Amino acid sequence: GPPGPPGPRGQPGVMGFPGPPGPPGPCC
Amino acid sequence: GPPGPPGPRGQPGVMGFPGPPGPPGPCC
Amino acid sequence: GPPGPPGPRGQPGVMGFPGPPGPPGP
Repeated sequence: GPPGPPGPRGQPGVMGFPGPPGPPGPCC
Repeated sequence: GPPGPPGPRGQPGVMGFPGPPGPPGPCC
Repeated sequence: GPPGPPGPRGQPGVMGFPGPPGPPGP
């Protein structure tokens, strides 16, 4: 017989890294 | 004969994008 | 019959969190 249907979709990827730090604070 | 079994599960997705830059730092 | 083709790649992961606060001010 013919080949079977495509398999199930893969797991979602992992969450991305946090962004880099913000800029220096102001002179309050 | 009948169709074969479905294929293996797909690969995991790519890792998410990094987050954006953080907020300004606090006052001294 | 033979086994089917592999499934589609998973969805992309979610974006990461905003970064930490910056250095303290002067």
